[PDB]
Amino acid sequence: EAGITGTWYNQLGSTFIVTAGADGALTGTYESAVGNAESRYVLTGRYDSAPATDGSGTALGWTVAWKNNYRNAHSATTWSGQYVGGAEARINTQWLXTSGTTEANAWKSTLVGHDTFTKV
Amino acid sequence: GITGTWYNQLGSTFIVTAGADGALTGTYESAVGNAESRYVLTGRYDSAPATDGSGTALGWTVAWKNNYRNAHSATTWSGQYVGGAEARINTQWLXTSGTTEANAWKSTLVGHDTFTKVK
Amino acid sequence: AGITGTWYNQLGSTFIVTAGADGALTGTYESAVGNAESRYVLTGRYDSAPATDGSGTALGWTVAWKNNYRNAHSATTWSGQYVGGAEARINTQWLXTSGTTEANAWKSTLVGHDTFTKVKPS
Amino acid sequence: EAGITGTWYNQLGSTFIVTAGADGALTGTYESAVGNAESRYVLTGRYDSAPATDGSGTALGWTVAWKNNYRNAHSATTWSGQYVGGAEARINTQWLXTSGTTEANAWKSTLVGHDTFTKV
Ligand SMILES: O=C(O)CCCC[C@@H]1SC[C@@H]2NC(=O)N[C@@H]21
Ligand SMILES: O=C(O)CCCC[C@@H]1SC[C@@H]2NC(=O)N[C@@H]21
Ligand SMILES: O=C(O)CCCC[C@@H]1SC[C@@H]2NC(=O)N[C@@H]21
Ligand SMILES: O=C(O)CCCC[C@@H]1SC[C@@H]2NC(=O)N[C@@H]21
Repeated sequence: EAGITGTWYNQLGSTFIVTAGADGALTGTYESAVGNAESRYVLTGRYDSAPATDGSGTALGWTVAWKNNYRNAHSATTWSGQYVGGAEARINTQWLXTSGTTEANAWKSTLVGHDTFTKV
Repeated sequence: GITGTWYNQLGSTFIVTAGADGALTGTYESAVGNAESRYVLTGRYDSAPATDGSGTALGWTVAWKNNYRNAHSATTWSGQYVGGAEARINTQWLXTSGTTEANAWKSTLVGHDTFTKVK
Repeated sequence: AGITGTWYNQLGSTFIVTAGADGALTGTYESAVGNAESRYVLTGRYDSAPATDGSGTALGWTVAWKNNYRNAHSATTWSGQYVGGAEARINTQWLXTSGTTEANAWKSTLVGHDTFTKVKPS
Repeated sequence: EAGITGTWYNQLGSTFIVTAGADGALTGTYESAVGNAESRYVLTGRYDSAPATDGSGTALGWTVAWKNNYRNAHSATTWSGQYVGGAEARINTQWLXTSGTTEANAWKSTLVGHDTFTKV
């Protein structure tokens, strides 16, 4: 997809390099400006390869597990959201970060936030 | 010990392979909502989890489009796998529907699914 | 019957609530976990005229995690529904926000789900 | 503390009128510019009345049940957040809306988002 494929950046300065395949796949890398993270991490996702043409955005999602060759955070984040094309295009997301925990700590495994991505 | 067939409390069926270098790939069949048959899923998991008996962090996405139906929709599950005795994948989820900018504020459902090895 | 009661969640926390007749929820919350001890004030609101087709009764409430013993600089809100019947239940999802710097604001917020029954644990 | 009490507005045009009591109570009204809402609704909540002084925000939250004299949506929204001071005062929140549903529809009961409130 000739909208989503690209390098994006969020309000935190993280970098989201992604390819939208014509089968609906998202593949690429993510580098977080914050948290227990360094360099690039593999990502994978899906998006709607045949969106409605009524002004609606294009639904998508992706996952990072925060292990690469330099560092393991024992944690993973999913972003669920939509691509808004056109003028200044955006990916608006909400995200769930889950840490590996004990059964006793499982109640505090999950952070929630919103990230917004632009090409600038 | 993730690879296999898992079921959530709604009767949905999550068929998944955990590749050696952290990939999750497979299919999801939802028992509810605007869905029929299988959907592709991909995701990631921590292939080197802490061995202090913490669960294994993971997540996956399904875009709700296959050859039968397109809900203009995508869900991510974020969670952890706990093995052993009565093994479980405990998740929370975010479904975003495609909406106009005017209805963006209501784009997103939230919930929780517990997946288990027994139906 | 109803919401007014002493409720307990899967964690063993204790939710003592009164449902006032024009929508108010008042009571105390004691958490078994986290940076907290003893009871905390809560307030909240509920649908005082639910549907009558089986639909649950929508509600929510807030606890700010400051009492006389401790201050966590935190607040949780539970959003959910009361289901009546065989064993009354309050299913919830909750959002805990800590006071953070502007720089740490991205990580201010935990999310979970708490299910409450009237059954005491031991 | 001082700064919460007042009239606030979020990015959707909604109006949040709130009084912070010195004991940690929040009371007031909430007019939503969207959804199945009309006119004012009662809110209550709580805030950390003795917040840290390292410019950290003040934790807070409130509830609105969407029933007033005009209308009943069979639903309730909680906002959880923090107040942040200075020349650009704001209340940054994430919110959960729960609709009353049948037991079969429990899984789809809850909507999530984020509101940013600004001091006029
Ligand atoms: O610290 C960890 O557990 C791993 C790094 C997490 C960074 C988070 S994920 C959501 C948010 N968006 C970002 O780009 N960074 C943070
Ligand atoms: O209706 C749609 O938009 C597509 C199907 C959504 C079904 C939801 S996603 C979360 C939840 N868990 C399931 O197993 N199914 C539902
Ligand atoms: O640690 C804090 O900041 C205050 C205590 C938080 C306890 C959380 S709120 C959600 C979950 N459910 C409970 O009953 N307790 C924990
Ligand atoms: O439609 C309903 O069920 C009642 C109105 C809900 C309004 C929502 S709640 C969060 C969001 N922020 C607002 O100010 N309004 C919407």
